[PDB]
This record gives sequence, C-alpha cells and structure tokens, in this order.
Amino acid sequence: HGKPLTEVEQKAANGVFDDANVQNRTLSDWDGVWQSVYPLLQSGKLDPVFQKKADADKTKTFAEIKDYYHKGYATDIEMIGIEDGIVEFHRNNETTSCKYDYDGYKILTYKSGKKGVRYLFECKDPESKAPKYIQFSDHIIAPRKSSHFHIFMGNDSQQSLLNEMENWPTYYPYQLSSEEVVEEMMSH
Ligand SMILES: [Zn+2]
Repeated sequence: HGKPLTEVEQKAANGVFDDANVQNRTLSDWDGVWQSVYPLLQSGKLDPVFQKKADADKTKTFAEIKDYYHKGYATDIEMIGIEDGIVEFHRNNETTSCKYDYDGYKILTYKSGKKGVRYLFECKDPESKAPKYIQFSDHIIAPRKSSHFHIFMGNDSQQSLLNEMENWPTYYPYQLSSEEVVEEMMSH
C-alpha cells in the first residue's frame, strides 16, 4: 500500500511545504481504474467517517461535515480509467476519453494559509468529447503513485478550475472494497 510518507511528505500532505519542494509528475502516477466515492456517501456508508470527525471536531456538526463532503463528492462520473496516457470518464452508460498532455502544476495558497498542488492536463484532441481541462490534486507534491485523488474538470480555462473550492469528484481504487474505503478515510 505504498511506502510510508516521510515527515516532509506528511507535512506537505497537511498543506505545509515550500515551493522548492514541489516537483513535476506524470499522468502514470494516477494509472488504474478508479471509483467515485459519491455513491458511498449517498448510501450512508461514509457516515461513520463523518461521525468520527464530528466527535473529534467540537466546532463542526455532523451535518456541516457531511454537507462539506456532499458538495465535494457530487458527480455522475462513476468511474475513471487511466492507462497509457489516456484518461477515460464513465458518466452513466456513456464514455469519453482523451490522451491528455501535461501542462505542469500550480501551487495554491488557501484562505486558511495551508497550501496544495494541482497537476494540470489539457485535451488537445479535437475529436474528443472529454473535458478540455483537468487537474489532479491528491495531497502529493512529487512523483509517487496516488492512493486516491480529487479531480477538477472543465471546458473554460485552467484558472477557472483553480478557482474551484467546493466541488471535487473524489476517486479511490476500483478494486478497493467499500469497507477499506471507509477505513482509509478514518485511519488515513
Ligand atoms: Zn483527499
């Protein structure tokens, strides 16, 4: 399940790192078949996660937490498959795909002061119907296989996506059982 993170990596994941620490990554870091976690939230299976967080965070109610993740996870792209430079999106019973080109990364500084890195990709295949712009965010700032990721998709501009803060379709390995998904969110 991937090597334990170093102190640096753990800090980075927690939004603490300096620009010089950030490095470029390849689309292969996200290779695999991924499932959207939105269904688990709609089914109530993620409730134990929000229950735990609410008991731990006296300033947040269960509803506030679940609502945060509700806005965050919402999506109709149930599955995402990534292989050999091609990202494919499954919305309902229809698929779109593009051989995305890497456009680099962007380091964002959040209103709370914490930081995070977005890895940008762009679709330049005119026949494609997939999103023109996409961004991966997974609490990682240097080459390493992702364990789960948040993806931003759009057709206007990369800046537009950088402006997004509430919706972020989240994906975990398709092979991962639902019980393991809950464990990972609660255990980290
Ligand atoms: Zn995350």
